[PDB]
Parts: sequence; structure tokens; C-alpha cells
Amino acid sequence: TDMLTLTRYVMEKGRQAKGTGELTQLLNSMLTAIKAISSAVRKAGLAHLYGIAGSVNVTGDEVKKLDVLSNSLVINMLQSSYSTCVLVSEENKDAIITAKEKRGKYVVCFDPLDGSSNIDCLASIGTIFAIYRKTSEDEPSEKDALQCGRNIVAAGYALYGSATLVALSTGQGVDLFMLDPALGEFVLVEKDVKIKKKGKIYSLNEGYAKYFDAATTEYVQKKKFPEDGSAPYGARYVGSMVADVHRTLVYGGIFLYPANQKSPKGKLRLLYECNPVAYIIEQAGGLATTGTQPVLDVKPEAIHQRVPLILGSPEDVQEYLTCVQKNQ
Amino acid sequence: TDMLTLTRYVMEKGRQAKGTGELTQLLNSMLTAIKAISSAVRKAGLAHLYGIAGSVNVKLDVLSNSLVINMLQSSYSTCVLVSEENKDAIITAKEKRGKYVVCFDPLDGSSNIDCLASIGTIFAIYRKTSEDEPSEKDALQCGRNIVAAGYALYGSATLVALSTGQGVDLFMLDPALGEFVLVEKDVKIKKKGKIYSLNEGYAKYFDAATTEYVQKKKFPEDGSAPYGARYVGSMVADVHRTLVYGGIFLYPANQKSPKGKLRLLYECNPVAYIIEQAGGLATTGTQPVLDVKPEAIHQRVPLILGSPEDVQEYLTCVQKNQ
Amino acid sequence: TDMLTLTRYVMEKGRQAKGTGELTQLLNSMLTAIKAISSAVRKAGLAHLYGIAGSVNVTGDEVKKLDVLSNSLVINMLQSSYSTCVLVSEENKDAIITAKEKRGKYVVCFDPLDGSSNIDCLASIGTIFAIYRKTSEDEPSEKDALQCGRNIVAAGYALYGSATLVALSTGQGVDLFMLDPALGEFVLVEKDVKIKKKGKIYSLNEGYAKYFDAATTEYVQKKKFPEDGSAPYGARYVGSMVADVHRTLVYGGIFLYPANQKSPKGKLRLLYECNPVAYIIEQAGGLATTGTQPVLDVKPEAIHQRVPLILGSPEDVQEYLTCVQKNQ
Amino acid sequence: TDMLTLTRYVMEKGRQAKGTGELTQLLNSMLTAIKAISSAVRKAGLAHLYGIAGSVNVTGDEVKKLDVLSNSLVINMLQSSYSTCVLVSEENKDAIITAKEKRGKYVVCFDPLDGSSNIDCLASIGTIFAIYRKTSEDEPSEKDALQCGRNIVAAGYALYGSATLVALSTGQGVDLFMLDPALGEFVLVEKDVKIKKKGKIYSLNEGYAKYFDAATTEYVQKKKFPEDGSAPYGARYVGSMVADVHRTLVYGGIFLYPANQKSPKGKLRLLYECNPVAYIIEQAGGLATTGTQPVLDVKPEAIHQRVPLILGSPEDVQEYLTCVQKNQ
Ligand SMILES: COc1ccc(-c2ccc(S(=O)(=O)NC(=O)Nc3ncc(Br)s3)s2)cc1
Ligand SMILES: COc1ccc(-c2ccc(S(=O)(=O)NC(=O)Nc3ncc(Br)s3)s2)cc1
Ligand SMILES: COc1ccc(-c2ccc(S(=O)(=O)NC(=O)Nc3ncc(Br)s3)s2)cc1
Ligand SMILES: COc1ccc(-c2ccc(S(=O)(=O)NC(=O)Nc3ncc(Br)s3)s2)cc1
Ligand SMILES: O=P(O)(O)OC[C@H]1O[C@@](CO)(OP(=O)(O)O)[C@@H](O)[C@@H]1O
Ligand SMILES: O=P(O)(O)OC[C@H]1O[C@@](CO)(OP(=O)(O)O)[C@@H](O)[C@@H]1O
Ligand SMILES: O=P(O)(O)OC[C@H]1O[C@@](CO)(OP(=O)(O)O)[C@@H](O)[C@@H]1O
Ligand SMILES: O=P(O)(O)OC[C@H]1O[C@@](CO)(OP(=O)(O)O)[C@@H](O)[C@@H]1O
Repeated sequence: TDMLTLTRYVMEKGRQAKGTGELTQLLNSMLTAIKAISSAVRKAGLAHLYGIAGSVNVTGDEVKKLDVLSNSLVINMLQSSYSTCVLVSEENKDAIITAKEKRGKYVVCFDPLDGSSNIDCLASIGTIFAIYRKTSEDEPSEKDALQCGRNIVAAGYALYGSATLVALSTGQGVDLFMLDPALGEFVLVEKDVKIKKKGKIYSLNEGYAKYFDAATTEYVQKKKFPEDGSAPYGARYVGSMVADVHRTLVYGGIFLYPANQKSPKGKLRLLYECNPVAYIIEQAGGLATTGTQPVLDVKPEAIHQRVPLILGSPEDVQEYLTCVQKNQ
Repeated sequence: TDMLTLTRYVMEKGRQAKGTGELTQLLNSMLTAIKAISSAVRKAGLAHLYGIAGSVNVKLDVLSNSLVINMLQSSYSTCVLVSEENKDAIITAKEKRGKYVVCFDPLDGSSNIDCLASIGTIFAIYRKTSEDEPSEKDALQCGRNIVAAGYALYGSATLVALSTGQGVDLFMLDPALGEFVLVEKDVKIKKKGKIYSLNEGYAKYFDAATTEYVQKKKFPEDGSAPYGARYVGSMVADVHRTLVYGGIFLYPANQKSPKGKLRLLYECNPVAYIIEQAGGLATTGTQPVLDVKPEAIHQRVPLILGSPEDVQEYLTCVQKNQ
Repeated sequence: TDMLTLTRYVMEKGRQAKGTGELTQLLNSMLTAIKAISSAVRKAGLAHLYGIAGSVNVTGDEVKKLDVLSNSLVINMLQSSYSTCVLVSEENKDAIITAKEKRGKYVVCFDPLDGSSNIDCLASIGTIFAIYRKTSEDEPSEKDALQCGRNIVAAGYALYGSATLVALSTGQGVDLFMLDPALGEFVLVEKDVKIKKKGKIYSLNEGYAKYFDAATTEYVQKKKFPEDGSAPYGARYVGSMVADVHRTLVYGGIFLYPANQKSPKGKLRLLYECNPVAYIIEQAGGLATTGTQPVLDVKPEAIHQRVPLILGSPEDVQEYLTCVQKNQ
Repeated sequence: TDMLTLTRYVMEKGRQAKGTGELTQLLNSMLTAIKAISSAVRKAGLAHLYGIAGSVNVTGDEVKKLDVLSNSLVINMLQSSYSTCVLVSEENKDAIITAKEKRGKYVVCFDPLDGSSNIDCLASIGTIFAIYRKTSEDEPSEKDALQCGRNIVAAGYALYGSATLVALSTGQGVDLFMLDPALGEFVLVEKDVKIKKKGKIYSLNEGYAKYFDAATTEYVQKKKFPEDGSAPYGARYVGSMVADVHRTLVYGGIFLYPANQKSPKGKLRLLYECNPVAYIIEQAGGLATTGTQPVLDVKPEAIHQRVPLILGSPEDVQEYLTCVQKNQ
């Protein structure tokens, strides 16, 4: 059949639904920021920083330059879309209220550059976003960003890995897109991706083992020493949530950042890290839990609230929930 | 100061050493293969595979291998190639024969290709020392005889680490220029890091020394905080992190891989060379990796490398358990 | 103010006009084809043709491969847009009727790779297009493409020169966009371009001088030997219509391909060469004539009809038309 | 055969000639400047000038920014090569003497961005250079650049057209290289190009016709009104010397910028425009004359000296020279 780019694919869906165009305009702007971020992440123009024309400007805090630039690309592209009223960024203490003359109907929570500890060693990094409609009748404020994940209008992520990929869901499953750098556009590469029912990879930072609860300690023990005669799982932990979650999506398995003694509410952020990937994984037939309730059912209380995160193949998450139940 | 590209930087060193030019020509060809691999890894031209011009035809391991073999053979600098991808050694035709042997993994971290995690290219270069006809025995030199070694990391950006025996230099591909820019000269690994890197899914197959060492990283005996864990699943990605952040990377023997998994010629020796050139250690647990005398081109060996105090602590666990 | 990409700019206009989305979707597909042509024109992937991976495949005819590739890119992207019913291409003898299941309401006339004699010497080349609404109630046929240029819905061109530019008009002047290759998208760089009233450059192939009519001969002589102490015009003739016309738009002056004894009907094509650039030049405040009437007023009679073309700064075209009347 | 990049192709020649490597290092540095120029010419990063991250920085004079940037790229890359002692640039009034600690043995005359009047309309532009060995025993001075073109060690040009090409000669014919933007390297596409004995294209600015001498007037008249039953020549004048000269090389024909009443010594510059392309055209078996002697034999007297230029296919230049003798 036909070769489809992301914005054409979105336009076709927004037209058949006879929508206003505002979501399409918002998403198109986000992808323009994503292309710009990807180009900077891949180090376009670096020779000019190192004095090819005689002006040396070597960068000191490259995680700071890149997350500051990323944040500006996303904020500027979204505000200029005329589609937004409230933005929440991993990089900003307070919610960002769109100027009245550019105001639209959507709230966007995003991490402009996820996996910052991987910037200097060049491992995979990413951008994560979740989109809500403003539902309150009042003035736009940070309370409009405090909806639970079941109300997501669209969510997705960009992975700046060995290639640049976008996963996107509007409520009808997960579609994958690859950036063709020679074309400059995202090509639709996989429709309605479905996670494996059960995987063979478990993904978590085991340096927190002395702080784990008993259920987490038990679950990891089962992965290494199956009570079963089956082979133990392989372990993977890239250290970028977007990279590890995407691997979980396309290979199956489980990803965990549980609460521990030093992080009793988890580390990952509910609004702009856990909810979007929980939405993506569940749309693909997976599960996402805090260990006591579904992530998407949590009512947020603060825009930078933390939550434990366990997600992936449904059977793997189910075994983890059983470990939680068995340990009180 | 001046902006230096990789090939200019190598040319100046090869000139001041008054060498024949053959190493420079080999390296320039390898870098051309790496640029081509990087472009393919980033999926340039993917829209034509998906029918933008009307021909739908929806591989990377094979292409990388052909890119490296063709660029190396066409350099006129090679006599024997050993690739992760070929059962036998590849002898260069006489009209293209030069004096160097190259061992390479054209695309390391192959289980990470489909999930778009970091992958890489690894290589080690030797001079042919035998007087006979070129054969695979020319590739069986131990890592002490490396002329040059390095790797390409196709991660969030494309980087090359390179050593010719005088430390490790790092270069970044500026995709708008099309050339690798020198970004750091003579990198030194930290004495001690705070990250440990290995596949803990083999925990039931570990020997006691590995088991004890992993336990010490999680439950330190000295009130200090436990190490963080990272395991990308690509040796090149994990080793390069070890180089620039410090810490330790391990693929020890286990019950199912009693001589290890990683390959001595084109995986362990090149990264062992790099890590030692940066002031770190690389051991099999009983001797330095670079001292292992190869016996077959696809020989496996255990690999533990990184910051020297961390490797020293692992060796203490090895000895404490015999 | 805001940084706008072509598709963002078009969506905004299509929203405020409350359209169905079909033109925006058509244009979006055309721009994807143009980006793909631009990448091939700049020779992306040439190293693989010359055997970098061991497969040598040097093209014996560069001009044949590129216009065949260009033609396929445009046809495939337009048909796949679901916006077209009839295509007229410089490369196809008959009109191309879209398959029934992909039919939309628009007719597109295009030259996919104009300036073919400049391909092997690497001078500027381009893509030209004009868009019409289907007017018949019947089955689509080539009669839907035989409308005169006054009925153009949208027209423009891509110039693959020292950089890649698109000029576009939907009836409210001419806008210029530049392709940022590091971003992969066209950026709006100039709104509502206006041609100079009078220029100082004349552009025509004087190797046909022995075939010119008397008026053309007189006009050219006036440009070299002015009778009013003013300096003679400079001459430029790139040999690619898109390049020479675009210089005319942004620098002023006149471009001519008049009838001559060997081309008594002119050389350039009415549907997908003369009408589109006539539309652009008039939208910018210039004139476009065949020497007896405005180009946009000619009623097409066959899809590959030729017509004389004189266009550019209004005062220059008028001096030429004065020469035409003066010589009967 | 094998896929050869420019720097590999040069290294192999420099090895078999067992030279010091200094010329190779110089050329490699020059190609880096050319790659950087091509990227800027194609407008990489333009979206950041137009505020994609919120920082608008639209440039007023585009021809001023690009030729200043070009000039800086060439000067810095060449000086940093440690291969140069004297540089002459179209953009600098005085010769540029390399600092003592970076001094090498070569003198470089270059036009970093030829065809500047074509920058804003996106027609083809280029870079021209000629390399000489310092032969004086004295201190480096501009006199080291005043050698005549017979003493050229290497010369060539970059054409930033529909694709980027480099023409290069070290004295054994002309080789052509194309920049593959996906690889970032120049691929050898044609070895030892030879110009046609006689062409069918003539190329000059006929807007100076009232200022031509009699021989030029007669030669142009013969091209349009042949007295021997042959067809008249076609005319082309891009307006960028590199583009017009390169077309002359690969298609045949003639390019002329003769002296005229307003430019009694010609317009084009001997050191960094006429000598380099004269070298290229002669290496390919063509001719390059001032109308009274071969261009390569003129002994320069000032670094910015002008000279008339007539070059191309030998039979075409000879017909021009016959007109010069015929008019005294
Ligand atoms: C049932 O699955 C789906 C999937 C996707 C969607 C949607 C995507 C975008 C929207 S939208 O609200 O922004 N509307 C529009 O974009 N309209 C337009 N008019 C003209 C043009 Br051109 S685009 S709805 C709806 C349902
Ligand atoms: C002491 O640290 C080092 C580091 C690197 C090297 C080397 C790199 C390449 C070589 S080489 O053998 O290929 N010779 C050359 O390339 N010669 C040349 N002539 C002209 C040109 Br232009 S390059 S030696 C030597 C010593
Ligand atoms: C007065 O000057 C102008 C200039 C341009 C236009 C037009 C451009 C495209 C069209 S259209 O017909 O395709 N419809 C739409 O694009 N609808 C949409 N809805 C939502 C989204 Br998001 S796009 S109309 C109209 C008038
Ligand atoms: C017979 O026609 C020709 C054509 C070209 C040339 C030349 C090109 C460059 C030079 S050079 O002087 O710079 N020396 C070198 O490059 N030496 C090197 N050694 C090792 C490496 Br690796 S490069 S000579 C000579 C003769
Ligand atoms: O180092 P630990 O504690 O494992 O945290 C890793 C997690 O933190 C994040 C949060 O963004 O990365 P980082 O702190 O490196 O920015 C996630 O990408 C990653 O999953
Ligand atoms: O899956 P496990 O056994 O951890 O092996 C991972 C190791 O194997 C290698 C060997 O190439 O990758 P892979 O099998 O994924 O291609 C190394 O890059 C990586 O470090
Ligand atoms: O060679 P002449 O007759 O001047 O033709 C020039 C005209 O023909 C065209 C027709 O497309 O070029 P070409 O045949 O070289 O592709 C126009 O771009 C150009 O304006
Ligand atoms: O406008 P005219 O006088 O024809 O000058 C054209 C010549 O001048 C040059 C000199 O660099 O261009 P320009 O003045 O446009 O920079 C040559 O490229 C071109 O051949």
C-alpha cells in the first residue's frame, strides 16, 4: 500500500472524525520540536562550536545546554500552535500558562529530555508527552494538568536512539514512526503494536536492592532462580526510561522503578513520565501499576508528584502484583 | 585553538613519525565505513523502503559487514580480516594486499538493533608478523601487538574512540559537516567509579566470586552508598560509559558460558586496549586480556574492565574464593 | 514572532477558512514529494551507487533516472493523498486518472523536474505545479485539466538551487519557504513577495535571434542600446525556467520565451510550466503574457499545448507588448 | 572497481609520489572548508534563525554573511593545516601571511564564494582556488602569490548547485567528485575529463554589447547567424563563473568575459578566478586566452589584477581568436 508520514496519518484521522484541527495542529508542532531536538542531540553544528571558522565555543554542561534547548523547543513550538492553555515541563517548577491570545483547549505535560544521566556517555535519550483537554470552566491553571491518566487525549514519546522513533497513541492502540533523516519526516512503520503477553527481560536498577521491599526482592529472585525449571530472564537497564520502556514494548518483558526505603514514593514523575508510558503500554495490551493501583487511575495532587512504576507484558506485571499481594 | 578532524589529526601524527602512510590510509577507509554505517543505522532512505516512489519492499548486520570489508580491502592496506560475521578469516586478494590485519565486529550489540538502543563497531589492527602467506594465523596475535584499536558508538550521537598507543582520543561526528571532530585528547578513566554493569540474569550461574562482588556493590561494608547499575546490552555502549563515567563492566564466565561470551579478537582485545590506554584495567580474572594468546579467531574469554580500584576489588573477590 | 513551517502555515489558513482539509492534505503530500526530490537531486546515497558496499551501479543517464524518479515521487504522493482525481504530468502523454477508491476533488498539473538540460552540469532545476478543482459532474477525464489559469486553486514551484526553496500562492500573494535540511521542514521566510515595477535584467535564449520576430528583435536591441542615456540591462539565462523565473520574481526584470520561426507556438508548456509561473508572477504584482493575451486567459486545447511566455516586472512586460503592437 | 573518496584518492597519489604529505594535508583542509560552506549554503540551521527555540535572528544581508563565513572557513582551515605561508582572498585587500608557527610551503589564491550576485536568488555559486609552492627564499610576502598560472601545483573549484561537485587537477587531467550528503564525503565520479573539441553553447553577458570590441561583436554575430548552414549556438549565462565554466567543461562550448569599454582590463580576477579555471580547462584539453596570450602565461603584477577571459572547447576559442586577429 501507500507510504504514510505522521502528519498525513494524523490529518486523515482528524478529518474522518471531523474535528476542529486543533489536536492535529498541536501534534504537528510537537513533531517539529522533536525533529529539532533530534538534530541537536545528533550534534549538528558541533564543528562550529570547536572553531572551524575561528570561533571556539566548547560546551561545559552539555546535559544543561541540551535540556534547556529541548525545553525551549517544546515550549515555543507548543505555545505557537495556538492549541494549548497549560504546559507542565520536567524543567519548570510551576505550570506554564499560555498567553491569552495564543490559548487553545489542550494541556500538555512533557519531559523535554528524558534520561539526562545518559547525555554525556551518548546512550539513548528521549522526549515524553501526554495531552489532555482542559475540562474545568475556570481560568487555565496548574489544576488543569492534575487529571488522572484515564483522561489522556493523546500520549507518546520520541526515542533518540540509534535511530529516531516516535510512538503515539490517541486511544486506539500504539503506532510507531521512524524519522527518515534524508526525507526529514517520520514514516509510519508499524500499526497497532501489541506487547507480548509474557516476556523474558526484566529491567530495573538493582543497585537499590538493600532498599527494596520484600515483594520486589522476591520478584527479582524469581527472575533469576525460577521456581519452574525455566531459563532465568535476561536483565537490561539502559538508564533512560524511554529507551527501557520502548524495548519493553517491542520485545516484551517488564520495567520497574518501585518505591524503596530512600525513594518511598518512587522516583519517576507521574504527570510527564509515568502516565504517558503507562498509557502507551496499556494501549498496546500491557499493564502499568504502582504496585497497589493502576498508574492511570491515580488522581494527581501536585504537578511534580512521584509514583512507583511497574509496567510491561501483562503476565509479567501480574506475577509482580502477586508478589506484592503475598508480601502484604 | 584549531579545529581538528580525525583524518587531519591522524595525518599529522603519521607524518611526524615519517611512516609509509598505510595505517593512515587504513584508518581513513575504516572511518568511511563508519560514516556509512552511521547513516544506515539512523535509517536514511527508509521512506524508499516503504514505497514513497511506489515500490513497497519493507540486513543491518550484513550491510555493516560489507561496508567494512569493502572499505578495508579497497584501502590496499590489508592482508587478513577477521569479522564477527564470518566463520573463516578473509584474506585480501594480492593486488589489494597491504601489511595489516584487522579484527572487527561491524555491528556490536545486535540484540539492541530492533529496539533502537545503542549499537557500535569495534576494531583492532595488527601488523602481519609472519613471513609466510597471509592466513588466519596472522590474526592470532595477542593484544600486546595491537597497532591501533577503537570503536564507533552509534548512540544518541555518533562517536569514535581511538588509540594508537599514546592514550585514548574521542571524536564526534558532526552530521552537518560529515566529519569526525576531535573533542577530547588523552581521556583518563577515574580511579574508582560508582556504576557496575553486567547481566544479573545469570546470577544462578555465577561463580562465588562474582556473586560476592555483586553483593558488595549492593550492600557495601563501609557505610558508603551502593553502586548504581547500568546494562545497556551493547558492550560498546557499556564500555564507553565505563570509560567516561568510571566504574566496572563485567561479562565473567558462568555455568552456561564457562569461557565467557565475548570474543577475544574483535570484542575484548580492542576495548581492553582502549581501557588500559586510558589508565584502567582489563582482566579475564587470571591474566590481562591483552596477554591472552589467541588459539582460534572466534575464541571467547571472560571480561572484567574499568576503573582500576573497581577491577582490583573484583580480583580480590576472585582470589578470596580461589 | 513565531517560527512557521509550511504545513503549520497552511493548516492555520485551512482552519480559518473552515475547509474540509483536502487541499492541505494534497499540499502536504506534494511537499513530501518535493523533499524527496530535493534529497535525490543533492545526490544522497551516491556512495552506494559507486560501490561503497561492493555493489557498483553507476547510472548511465542521470537526467533519465532523476526525472523518472521525480515523476514517480509526485504521482505516488499525490494519488496517495486521496485528494486527486486527475494528474497531468510533463512525463506522461495522457492524463493520469486516479483509481476510484483514491479519488478526491483536485486536478494537478505538474512538471516534476524542470530544466532537464541543466541536470548533468548541476545548474539549478525545479518542480512546477498548478492545482485546480474538478468542475465536471461526470467521470474524471483529461477535460478536467483543460481549464484556463484563471481557475487555479493553488500553484507554486520548488527550486533545487544553491538551497531548496518553495514559492506558493493560494490567491493572496506569493510566499517563500526555505528547506532547512537539518530540520527537514520548509520554513516561511518571506510573506507576500512583490515584484519590482521595473527591472534591469533581461533573460532569454539569444541563440534564437535569427528566428525572432521583429518586435522581439527590437525589444532586445532596446535593452542593449537604450535611447535615453540609461545603462543597458544585464543579461542572465540559466536555462531552467524555474531558476530564471524566480530570479525575475525576487530581482525584477523580464523573462521571455517568445514564439520563433522554429517554435512558432513557443516552447514552454501551458498547463504545467507557463500557467503556474504566470499565476505566481501575477500574484506578486507582475505581468505574464503570450504577446497577444494574458497567459492565464488562454483556454487550453490539449494537455501538452505550448504557448509563448513573456513575464516579469510590469513596466518591462509593457515595453515588450508595446514593441509587439508597434510591429503589427 | 573500488569506491574512492577524494582524500583517499589524493593519499594514494601522494604516497606513490613519496611526497612529504603537506599538499595532501592542505587539500584535506580545503575540502573541510568546502563541506562546511556547502552546508551553510544549503541553509542548514535556518529554522534557528527564524525562532524555532524562541530566539529570532533574521539576517539582513545574506550575501555579506555567507561570503564572510566562507572566507573565515577557508582561512581558518588552510592556516590550521600547517601547509601555508601566504593566502590571497577575493575578500581581503592585502595578502594574508600565515603566522610563523603554522607556516608551511604553499601559497593559496582563492575566491571563497564566487557568484555573489546569485546568492539571494539561489542560483549556483562556488569556491575557486589555486595552490602554488613558495619559490622565493625570502620572507613570505604577497610576491609569492604573483607567480603565473604555469606554476600551479594544484587548482580546482567547488560548485554549490543542484548538487555539490569538486573539480580538481594536480597536473594530470581533471577529476570530478560529488559530495554524498548522506556519507559526508566526496566520491570520485569521473576521472580525466576531456572537453569536446567544439561545442554548441556560447556564454557571455550580452548586456555589454554596446561596449564590446569589434571582434567580440563579430564572434557573437557568427554564433547567432552562422554562414555555413550549421544551426546557431544555444546561449547560456548563469552569472556565476563556476557554474558557467563547469557547464563549459562537461558540455563543451565557450565562455567569454572579454574586455569592454567599461571594463578595459576585463572584470574577472587573474589570481583566484581566471588562473584556476584556465588551469582546469587546459588540463581537460581546452583553451583559455586573454585574447592576446594564454591566461596561464600572464605574469601577475598585483594580487587583485583583472584580466579578460575567453575559454572552453579549443575549436571554439580558436574561432574567437581568429576574430581578434581579423579586427587588428
Ligand atoms: C477514532 O480515532 C481517532 C483518531 C484520531 C483522531 C483525531 C486526530 C486529530 C483530530 S482534531 O480534533 O485535531 N481534528 C482535525 O485535525 N481535523 C482536521 N480537519 C482538517 C484537517 Br487537514 S485535520 S481528531 C480522532 C479519532
Ligand atoms: C607516536 O604516536 C604515533 C601515532 C600515530 C602514528 C601514525 C599514524 C599513521 C602512520 S603511517 O605509518 O600510516 N604513516 C603515515 O601516515 N605517513 C604519512 N605521510 C604523509 C601523510 Br599526509 S601521512 S604512523 C605514529 C605514531
Ligand atoms: C483566503 O485564503 C486562503 C488560503 C488558504 C486556504 C486553504 C488551505 C487549505 C484549505 S482546505 O480546503 O484543505 N481545508 C482545510 O485545510 N481544513 C482544515 N481544517 C483543520 C485543519 Br488543521 S486544516 S483551504 C483558504 C483560504
Ligand atoms: C604524478 O602525479 C601526482 C599527483 C599527485 C601528487 C601528490 C598529492 C599529494 C602529495 S604530497 O606532496 O602531499 N605528499 C603526500 O601526500 N605523501 C603521503 N605519504 C603518505 C600519505 Br597517506 S600521503 S604529492 C603527486 C604526483
Ligand atoms: O539512576 P536511576 O536511579 O536508575 O534512575 C534512572 C531513571 O531516571 C531518569 C529520570 O529522567 O533518568 P535521569 O535521572 O538520568 O534523567 C529515567 O530516564 C531513568 O529511567
Ligand atoms: O545478552 P547477554 O548475554 O547479556 O549479552 C550481551 C553481550 O553480547 C553482545 C555480543 O555482541 O551483544 P549481542 O549478543 O546483543 O549482539 C555484547 O554487545 C553484549 O555486551
Ligand atoms: O534550451 P532552450 O530552448 O533555451 O530551453 C530552455 C527552456 O526549456 C526548459 C523546458 O523544461 O528546459 P529543458 O528543455 O532544458 O528541460 C525550461 O526550463 C527552460 O526555460
Ligand atoms: O554581472 P556580470 O558583469 O556578467 O558578472 C558576472 C561575473 O562576475 C562574478 C565575479 O565573482 O560574479 P559576481 O560579480 O556576481 O560575484 C562571476 O562569477 C561572474 O561570471
